[PDB]
Amino acid sequence: MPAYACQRPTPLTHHNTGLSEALEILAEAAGFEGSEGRLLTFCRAASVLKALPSPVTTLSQLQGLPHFGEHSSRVVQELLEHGVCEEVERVRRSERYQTMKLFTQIFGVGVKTADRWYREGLRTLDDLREQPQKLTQQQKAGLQHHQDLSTPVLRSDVDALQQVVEEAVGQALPGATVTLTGGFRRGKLQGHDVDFLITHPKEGQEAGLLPRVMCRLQDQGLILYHQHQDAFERSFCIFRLPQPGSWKAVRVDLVVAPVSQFPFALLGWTGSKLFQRELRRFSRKEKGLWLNSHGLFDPEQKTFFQAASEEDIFRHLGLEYLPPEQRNA
DNA sequence: CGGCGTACG
DNA sequence: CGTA
DNA sequence: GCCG
Ligand SMILES: Nc1ccn([C@H]2C[C@H](O)[C@@H](COP(=O)(O)NP(=O)(O)OP(=O)(O)O)O2)c(=O)n1
Ligand SMILES: [Cl-]
Ligand SMILES: [Mg+2]
Ligand SMILES: [Mg+2]
Ligand code: NA
Repeated sequence: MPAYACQRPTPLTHHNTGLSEALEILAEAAGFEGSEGRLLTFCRAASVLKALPSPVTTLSQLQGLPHFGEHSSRVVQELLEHGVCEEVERVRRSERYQTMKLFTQIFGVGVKTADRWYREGLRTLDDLREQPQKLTQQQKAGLQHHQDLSTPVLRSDVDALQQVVEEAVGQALPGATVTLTGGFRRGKLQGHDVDFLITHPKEGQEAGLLPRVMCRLQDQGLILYHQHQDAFERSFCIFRLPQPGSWKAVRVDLVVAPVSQFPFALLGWTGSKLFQRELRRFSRKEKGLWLNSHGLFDPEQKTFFQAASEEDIFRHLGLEYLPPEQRNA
């Protein structure tokens, strides 16, 4: 078992679901306290179990696995012995965990904001609604739409949504393309949002595209919220999605990249989040190369690596290729 | 012990 | 600060 | 919390 998540296949469904879920509770709780290192270790340990070929049934099967030390091993031991880990259950039922989870789930609210509200004594969404002077426009939209946004987006919703985006993109710039990325490209059947990557085959033609796309979607009445409703290349919006007799709000992310950068953007936006952090960590720490969603930089030669495909990027990093379905770290 | 991803709005 |  |  290699130490970095980008060195091993991780399928969407696996053989240690309950164990990984428990470790991810502790990871999440660590993040709510600002303990990024502990969050990373618990996420990495959970991800190791996702990559195993069979269920862990005995503690000895953790020997030699990376990211399993005294703490994560004890969590697994208690789940194996008793079906429950007391530390995990104590986190689950704690007022702090429950409220931080509720607040950080709101679009426009991060850990720092949720923590400040928590320290001020706030506990429920209705607490926030009662004092709306203290909310940003983004947070007001996130709170108004929170119920719909807490409902999973279904893969069966995505194709109709992509067709609507494609129509607007084609008017904004004929020949521009829309690619489904994010969790759905990794095979997920549900998501918290839909992520779309937009480019154009002629380098430079994508300059200035996203404002034109957003204006056209807004003109069609489809945008319930966006930040520009001034150059930009990423948009985090709330979209009107049809439903029988009605509609529901859904989160949609749009990102534009020049075609020279498209493999890097596709890799980055396909995730998972942990896979990408691990890939960038591997690149820098093991290969001395700096990776982001725009490119891959050699800081000694002061040169960027041209990539025509995701396959190119894995090759330039000395990693076996993983299709998106195996990036579910 | 230091390090823990790296961007854009 | 928020967001991917 | 764990790795190197
Ligand atoms: N902090 C982050 C957030 C996202 N990302 C990348 C990898 C993610 O898969 C991709 C899309 O982000 P996302 O929409 O928040 N999550 P994802 O689509 O994987 O699953 P959902 O939660 O949307 O169902 O952006 C990242 O690299 N760092
Ligand atoms: Cl980036
Ligand atoms: Mg997504
Ligand atoms: Mg997204
Ligand atoms: Na949030």
